Amino acid sequence: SYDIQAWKKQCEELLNLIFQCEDSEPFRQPVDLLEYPDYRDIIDTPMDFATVRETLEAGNYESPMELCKDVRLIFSNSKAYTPSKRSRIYSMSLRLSAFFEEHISSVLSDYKSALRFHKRNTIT
Ligand SMILES: C[C@@H](CNC(=O)N1CCN(C(=O)c2cc3sccc3s2)CC1)C(C)(C)C
Repeated sequence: SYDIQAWKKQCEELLNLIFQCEDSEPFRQPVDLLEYPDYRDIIDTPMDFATVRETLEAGNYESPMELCKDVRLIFSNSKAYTPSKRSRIYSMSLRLSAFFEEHISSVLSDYKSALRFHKRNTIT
């Protein structure tokens, strides 16, 4: 497909699959600072899947690369907050990250291919 816009609905569908995964439960809403009062000393830029979905639906992502950067921030925030790399919530982050990366690969490839096809005669 050379459809430059197709990534948006593909990302909506992938978010729907992530929200059905039990492994997304800790990441579906902004972290609670009452639950974790130090969290904001450790994490500079909170991120969660509801914020990603709302940014997509507002039309505030220009490309799937920008969505992918925010989803990867969810996972890096979990790796930087974990006291152990054996811990439950970090362990759920690693499985969810593997599932996300498996599915986002084709979305990025198709988008970047579509942009290249659009510019195939950009100089001419
Ligand atoms: C579910 C809530 C938000 N989410 C939430 O509490 N966390 C998920 C993010 N987070 C981590 O990534 C952690 C990494 C590790 S590994 C061992 C402990 C931890 S905690 C901190 C805790 C709600 C409902 C929105 C209030």
